[PDB]
Amino acid sequence: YTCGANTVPYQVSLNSGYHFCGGSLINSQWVVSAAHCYESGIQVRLGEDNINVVEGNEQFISASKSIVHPSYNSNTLNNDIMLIKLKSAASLNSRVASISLPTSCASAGTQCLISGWPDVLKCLKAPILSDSSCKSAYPGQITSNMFCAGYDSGGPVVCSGKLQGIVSWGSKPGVYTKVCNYVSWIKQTIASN
Ligand SMILES: [Ca+2]
Repeated sequence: YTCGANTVPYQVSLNSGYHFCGGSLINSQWVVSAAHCYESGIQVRLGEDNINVVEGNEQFISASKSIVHPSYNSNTLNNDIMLIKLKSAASLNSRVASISLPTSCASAGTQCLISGWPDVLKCLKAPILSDSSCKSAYPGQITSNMFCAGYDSGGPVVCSGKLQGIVSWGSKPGVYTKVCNYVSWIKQTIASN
């Protein structure tokens, strides 16, 4: 469904000439996205609703650095996470806001908000599926760094106010990078860059 303009203020659009992936603002200088979204010349677009019209609340900021997870495997999408640094800090406001990293993993059954990009932001509320339901849908392919939820990519999966997933792959529920496994890496990496 249509989220409503700026109702997901941590949602970002990654643009290299066009919207190629979503991401999540985790502080004024850093965005989390999927490693499979990696490409050169990224501009981070904050405060977006319609990605084809300047509506008045946008901030466009060039990325200064991208860091793909050291263990990212593009064949399997294991460890599908990357960090993007903003060249200048975003000006935080009601429509441009960070989302908190988790301190613990979410449980099966927890409802989450998945969002991403006709040209306005779309939303889906869906529960995290059991481990078994997830792995049964994709035998051989699910690792401990993935979860499924259900009944673009790189965008957020937010549960109880925490960024628990990144839109990674699918076909059959969606498969999401399990952010709670990466919090130490995220925190150390951003602090060191
Ligand atoms: Ca816009």
